[PDB]
Amino acid sequence: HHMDQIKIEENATGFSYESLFREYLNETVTEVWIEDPYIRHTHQLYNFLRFCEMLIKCKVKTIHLLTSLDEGIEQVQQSRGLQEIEESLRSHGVLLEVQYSSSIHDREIRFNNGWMIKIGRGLDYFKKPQSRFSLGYCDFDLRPCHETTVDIFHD
Amino acid sequence: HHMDQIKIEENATGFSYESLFREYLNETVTEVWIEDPYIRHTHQLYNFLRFCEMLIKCKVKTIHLLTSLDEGIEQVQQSRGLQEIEESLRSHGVLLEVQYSSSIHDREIRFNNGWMIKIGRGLDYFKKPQSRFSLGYCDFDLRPCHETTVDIFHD
Ligand SMILES: [Cl-]
Ligand SMILES: [Cl-]
Ligand SMILES: [Cl-]
Ligand SMILES: [Cl-]
Ligand SMILES: [Cl-]
Repeated sequence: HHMDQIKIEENATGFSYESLFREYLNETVTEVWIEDPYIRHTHQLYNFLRFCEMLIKCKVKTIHLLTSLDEGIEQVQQSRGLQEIEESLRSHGVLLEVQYSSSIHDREIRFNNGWMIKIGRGLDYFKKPQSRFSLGYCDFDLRPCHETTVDIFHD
Repeated sequence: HHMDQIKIEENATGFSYESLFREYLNETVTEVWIEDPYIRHTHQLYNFLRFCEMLIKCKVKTIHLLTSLDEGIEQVQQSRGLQEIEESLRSHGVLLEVQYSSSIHDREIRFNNGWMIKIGRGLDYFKKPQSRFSLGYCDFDLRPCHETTVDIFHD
């Protein structure tokens, strides 16, 4: 069932993952699935980390990530980054399962309460900060966004 | 008036600035003063930025920072970073006033509503993250702390 459509306008703020996922996430959620072909660059690896921080801060014990393995220069940090996130989650009693596919195109987030969130840009919807010390560098509610569509579904 | 003493134990979590300053910061606060000799290094400048993000997200219009200039070459990066924070604040309609003193030793945060918060380590009370991609790297509520005392005062 298609439940809602949220339009994130160009340069819009108030879209941290905490703000965006709020309505669909509650204490009953114990398992999460994320399909995103673009978790390779530093900022994309940190976006996934912040998504995991939100889920554990909330009773998630299992996170599944389906992504594409980087073929080039990003491969080393992508591997080191994803293994570090998995080890940090393990230390929190959380299982992270990473699967790779070069044939993935869909961007989909699924919670075991039945909610599904499809973002056009996946988790990678923020613009680069104006500077190294600009407001919104750390608090993503103050970070301007790229124009994107968020589609909400329920099982 | 000395109001309360909060002991931050070694390796304690749940101490982001948002969590720590919650009880003393409300819609009525329009002006903030911070005295901290250690707003020099990249991590200390980011600490100050996250403190400003919290105040701006509340109707704070004026922020005063009294700090110490680093004695060495690090002063170039501290001065540049502080100017970047001031320009980002300016763009948000917020005035940041930075003053430097080689004779300041006290750590004191003052809100216009009468509340005063003195942290032993100032804003710089977090431990280094376990790894580059560990939970708590971005969300400070998951970041382990150094042992410190927080003293609360009211005018
Ligand atoms: Cl976020
Ligand atoms: Cl970023
Ligand atoms: Cl913080
Ligand atoms: Cl009060
Ligand atoms: Cl840090």
